[PDB]
Amino acid sequence: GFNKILVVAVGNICRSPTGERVLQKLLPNKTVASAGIAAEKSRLIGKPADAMAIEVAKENCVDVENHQSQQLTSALCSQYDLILVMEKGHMEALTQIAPEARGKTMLFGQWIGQKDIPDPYRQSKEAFVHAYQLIDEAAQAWAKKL
Repeated sequence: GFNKILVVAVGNICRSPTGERVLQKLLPNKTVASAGIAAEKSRLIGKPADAMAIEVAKENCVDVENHQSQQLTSALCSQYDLILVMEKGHMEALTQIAPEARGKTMLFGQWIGQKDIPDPYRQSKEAFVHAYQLIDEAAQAWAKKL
C-alpha cells in the first residue's frame, strides 16, 4: 500500500508544497511530504512556500505555512512509498538521482489527462490560481485511489 507520499517538482516552493498540503488534507490517513529536484542548486533549501502560493491555498482553506523547501535525494526517496511529480520530464531527472525509485514514481496529474502542471514561479496570481486548480483537481482524483 501507498502510505507515505512524496510530491516532487523543481524548487519545492510553489507546486510541490501546494500539492503536498492539498493531498494531505484529502488523505489524513497518509503522510505527505514534498521535495525539489533542483532546490539546492536554486539556493532555495529552507525557504518557505512562495507567498502567492500560500495565499491562493489559504483562500481554499489549505494551509501551506511552515513549509521548508528540501532537496530530492536517493535517501529521501527510500522513505516514501509513492512519488508524484508535477511534470512528466521530472521522472527522468528524478531517476538520475534515484534510479531505484522509477517503479514508484507517477504523475501528479495522471487522472486529469496525464497533464503536466506548469510552474507559476515569478508570474502573476493568475498563474498561481491556474496551478492550484490543476493541483486540486488532480489531488481529488488521487485521493479516491490511495
